[PDB]
Amino acid sequence: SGFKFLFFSPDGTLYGVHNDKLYKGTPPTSDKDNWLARATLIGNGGW
Amino acid sequence: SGFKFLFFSPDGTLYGVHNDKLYKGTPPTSDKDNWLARATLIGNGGW
Amino acid sequence: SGFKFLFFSPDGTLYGVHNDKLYKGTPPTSDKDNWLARATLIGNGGW
Amino acid sequence: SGFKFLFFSPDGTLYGVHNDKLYKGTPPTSDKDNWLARATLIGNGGW
Amino acid sequence: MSGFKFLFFSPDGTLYGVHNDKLYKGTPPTSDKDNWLARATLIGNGGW
Ligand SMILES: CC(=O)N[C@@H]1[C@@H](O)[C@H](O)[C@@H](CO)O[C@@H]1O
Ligand SMILES: CC(=O)N[C@@H]1[C@@H](O)[C@H](O)[C@@H](CO)O[C@@H]1O
Ligand SMILES: CC(=O)N[C@@H]1[C@@H](O)[C@H](O)[C@@H](CO)O[C@@H]1O
Ligand SMILES: CC(=O)N[C@@H]1[C@@H](O)[C@H](O)[C@@H](CO)O[C@@H]1O
Repeated sequence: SGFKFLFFSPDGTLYGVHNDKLYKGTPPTSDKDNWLARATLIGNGGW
Repeated sequence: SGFKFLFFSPDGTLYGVHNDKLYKGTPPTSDKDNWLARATLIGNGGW
Repeated sequence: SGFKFLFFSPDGTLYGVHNDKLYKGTPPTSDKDNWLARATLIGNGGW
Repeated sequence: SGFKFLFFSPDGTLYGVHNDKLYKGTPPTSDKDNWLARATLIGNGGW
Repeated sequence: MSGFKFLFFSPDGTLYGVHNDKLYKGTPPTSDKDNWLARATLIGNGGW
């Protein structure tokens, strides 16, 4: 459904695997902060 | 039932995914601490 | 009978979810250290 | 397929377990960055 | 269940892992020849 992995890098950046893709970005600060919309895609498949 | 993810950011904040929602807050100090009630909701759905 | 989550806080404390309860304590240093018996309960239920 | 574990060390190295094998490397920086292709194999079996 | 159950770092850079209900720690492996479970410190036996 949602994320397969969700975890932090030691610099404070949030990482997530969603639909076999890897994303990173600063963690959301409120429910009005759409994280996936602004996260950087860093893995297109295989995760 | 319980949490899907439960993990720390490097600044010491506890993060958790519960019923597809993302929460954060200082970790509970004791079993008198209703963490889910006081945690900040930072994502509603999709986690 | 085992743990659902087992992870570190950035200050070096070990956290664990066991039997729906959340526990914390310094990590064990030898197999003679019964960690769960000495760990601090910081959440009863919902984890 | 996919990863079983995917997590950071405090020095910023990404680690991953894929098909019983353990890999490490600097995290991928764009969707053109094939992480598993350049990651260092540090465990063949047992993970 | 197969392989490890948990595999994760402490903030001082030590690798921890749960394997066959036992908890192990050690410096992370350095190559595909490094037999980690043979050299890792057993710090918990049962219940993990
Ligand atoms: C996985 C993800 O980025 N989810 C967010 C959700 O948390 C947030 O509340 C919503 C606001 O419209 O946007 C997205 O759905
Ligand atoms: C997930 C969560 O926040 N659980 C807590 C539990 O840890 C705590 O013991 C109780 C106190 O009344 O409140 C909540 O149930
Ligand atoms: C879990 C574990 O320690 N696995 C290692 C494996 O990574 C390594 O390639 C092999 C070398 O002989 O020894 C062990 O099987
Ligand atoms: C989860 C937990 O605390 N397990 C410990 C185990 O690690 C240790 O080897 C044993 C004997 O001291 O006591 C407990 O079973």
